[PDB]
Amino acid sequence: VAIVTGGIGAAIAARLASDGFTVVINYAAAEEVAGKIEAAGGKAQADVSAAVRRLFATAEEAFGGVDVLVNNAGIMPLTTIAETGDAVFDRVIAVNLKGTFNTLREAAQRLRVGGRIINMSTSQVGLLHPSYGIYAAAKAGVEAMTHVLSKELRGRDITVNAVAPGPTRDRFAKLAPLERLGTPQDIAGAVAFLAGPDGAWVNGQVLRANGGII
Amino acid sequence: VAIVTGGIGAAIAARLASDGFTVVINYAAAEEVAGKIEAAGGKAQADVSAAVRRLFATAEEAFGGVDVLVNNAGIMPLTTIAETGDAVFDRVIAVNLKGTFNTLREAAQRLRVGGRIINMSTSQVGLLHPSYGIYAAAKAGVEAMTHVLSKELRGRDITVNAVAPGPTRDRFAKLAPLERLGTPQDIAGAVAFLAGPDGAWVNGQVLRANGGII
Amino acid sequence: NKVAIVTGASRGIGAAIAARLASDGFTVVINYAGKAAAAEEVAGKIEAAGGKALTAQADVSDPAAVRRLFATAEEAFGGVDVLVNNAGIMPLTTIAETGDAVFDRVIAVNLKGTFNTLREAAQRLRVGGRIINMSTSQVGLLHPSYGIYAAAKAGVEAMTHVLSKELRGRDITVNAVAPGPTAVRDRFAKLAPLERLGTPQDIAGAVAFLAGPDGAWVNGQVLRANGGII
Amino acid sequence: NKVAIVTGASRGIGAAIAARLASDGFTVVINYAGKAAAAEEVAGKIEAAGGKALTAQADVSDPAAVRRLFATAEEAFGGVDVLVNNAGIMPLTTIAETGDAVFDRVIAVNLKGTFNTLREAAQRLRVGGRIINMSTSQVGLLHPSYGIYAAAKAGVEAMTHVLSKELRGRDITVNAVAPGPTAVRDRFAKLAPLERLGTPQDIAGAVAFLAGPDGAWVNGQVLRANGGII
Repeated sequence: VAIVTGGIGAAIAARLASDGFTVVINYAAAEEVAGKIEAAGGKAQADVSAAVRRLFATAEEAFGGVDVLVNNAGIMPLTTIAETGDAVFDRVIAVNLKGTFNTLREAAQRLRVGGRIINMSTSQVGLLHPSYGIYAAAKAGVEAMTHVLSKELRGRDITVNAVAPGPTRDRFAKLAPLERLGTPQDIAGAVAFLAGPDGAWVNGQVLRANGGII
Repeated sequence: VAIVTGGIGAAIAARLASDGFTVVINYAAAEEVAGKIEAAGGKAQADVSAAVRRLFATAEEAFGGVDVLVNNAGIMPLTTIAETGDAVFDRVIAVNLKGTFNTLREAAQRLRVGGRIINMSTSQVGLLHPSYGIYAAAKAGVEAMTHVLSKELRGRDITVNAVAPGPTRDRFAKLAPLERLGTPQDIAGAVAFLAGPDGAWVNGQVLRANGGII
Repeated sequence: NKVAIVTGASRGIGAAIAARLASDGFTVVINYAGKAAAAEEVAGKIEAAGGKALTAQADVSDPAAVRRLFATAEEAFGGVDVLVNNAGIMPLTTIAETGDAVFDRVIAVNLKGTFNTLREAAQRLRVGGRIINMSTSQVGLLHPSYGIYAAAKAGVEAMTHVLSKELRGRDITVNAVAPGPTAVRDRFAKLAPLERLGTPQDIAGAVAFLAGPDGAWVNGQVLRANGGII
Repeated sequence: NKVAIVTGASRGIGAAIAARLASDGFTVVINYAGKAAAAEEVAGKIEAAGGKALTAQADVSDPAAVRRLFATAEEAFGGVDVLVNNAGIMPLTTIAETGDAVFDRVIAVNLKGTFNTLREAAQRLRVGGRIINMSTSQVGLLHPSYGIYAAAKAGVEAMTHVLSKELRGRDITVNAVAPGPTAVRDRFAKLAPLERLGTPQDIAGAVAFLAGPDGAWVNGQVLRANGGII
């Protein structure tokens, strides 16, 4: 069983579904994704920024515990530092930073052994372009928490890893040395790997999925 | 002229004073530091988490603008992720993350050309030990903002750089390959370098000052 | 139809990468440098399980030897799709105690050897190709006595990034897998948070994935398969 | 009383590091590898300004040549306190277009040469010593054609970190300075946020500081002096 907060988020839920995960989709479309997942032979609102507890109980109710979580839930306004309102700011923090922290806090306590946790960052943390400051600053915090979390979860056979996709007219396709555009499927594949059996030994890492932009 | 938010913070103010900076010390002892600075031939409360504006006007008042800022102001409780209250959390964020952001927001607008900005991180961002999660997560955000800020300040001949000291009984002295303990003077020296003429070309960097622990 | 060269593939991690690539369906060229026995064992096993493999002796620090390897594989099976640089050596010496032969050796095998295959691959690898370099987690850990090994492997990582950009326009990815230690014992078993010893197959996992369909978008990357240690 | 060896110190950055160290008060050994003229110029200038310098030819890829250098300096002035590894070369080739001589050369000079002085320094550097390796910002940038240069320099960075730990107990720091490009022109002048071209003296600044009193606590570090470019 896998909870999936937060396109990319859809792809992820679907893929895990295909893989064999009962996916507790999470919004704050959702039906749509759930319908396809069931139509396809596969098998909950909450603002990640309290609710987070109900969300976990929700599923331990239905399926009897959680084995995987994927913190896709995030928002990305784009302001320079000089022109960033306290409102723009605390929101970006609340959603991305606190949200993750919140679910990580719960996952910290609930998750079954053999588990997998996979946060969603951004190759902008590395690229640190103008106006991605706040966004990058926020996701940066997530990366650090991914690292610390993984050692903090010692002895409970759980892994914590992040995934920083890149962008996902044509010049943006030619940005990657691969000279095409990232698909939400590309990222889902990455996530699928960590949550898969081939990702069992990868732990406390930031996997950039960007087709070679950095 | 240099503003210095936030031991280490004292050392910094003093050193810049010695160097020749009118230092607008900032608390939320301060006199003490100011007295010594004047006693020594050298020459403002605000919670960095609005106040930040008064603080800048305060000095543009007295001395007619600001040339340097040093975001030492920070707090460091130490909780694992599982055991971290919403109160512990948002505070660590507010002080470290928002505080810096706040002063950076102001510095973004005010600072004279030829300026220097120097945020205070922590080699724990790299070491990511248990319970430094939130602290590291917070300072991480600062590092990213340091990077983005520096490119965002293009054309205004200002530099943005951070400084991540390490710790500053005897086993902690023997932690560094140098086998002694960090002094608040050590860190001040680093900061002094960036704000000095020898730091004019260093820009958008995280200088770890830890005696070789990482 | 798909063909992979695996360098240093006679034992442990390399053997496991070879077995897994074969299992994925790659015809696997098992490259070794010394006695051929172990490598034959790996080939046999791949065969007994319904895969295709060929063994090929060649010392990777040797530019000509390396060219033969690629040619032998194109001869036999019509081209190369995947390259895996596992060959390496890891004598441990502090910098102060490193003799010239030791320094030169670590460099030749680890850096020049991988460079040799990298250069060849850039010329011959089929479009849609995947290249996985083996690094080490010591590039981050950086413990005493690992300085020469890590310097070489750090160089490999740099080449990994730059090559992926140089290969623009050919749909070839280039990544590396940085393994931690694989197979006081409890202490080393519990070294990682997962508190178990990592395995040849764990690493074969990340490789299989980078070469796989679930990796297509990953390149220019160092992927550490160490189990949470750094 | 304090003595610094500066390697590759006849021009540009190396000259500026030499002049500055002299100005700080170090007796500076100006190490060059080719014709001695420029290096003599640097020595003269240091002299005319009230400093002490000595020039010393030696090719750093040569372990023996390197040992002579350190011995010449201990002979003359009684020991070594500071080592600065500026010698290097930077031919640009894509990996696919790198000949063996080019590869081997970049490695010998940049990696082996710096290793040679590193090994020597570990044996002879006086306590309280400072060692600064010159890297490059390309270790991060990693542009096409810079793959061999960056691999070598990445290796230097790895050695920098590991050596600082290996030198535990002797109060010797080890760091590196990674310069960006120093001296379409407006485009390159405006390459950095500061939007001016960086200078030999800018780099001499970060070096002077790492060797200085305001650096004592810094080690195991790569310090990029590129002007905000990465």
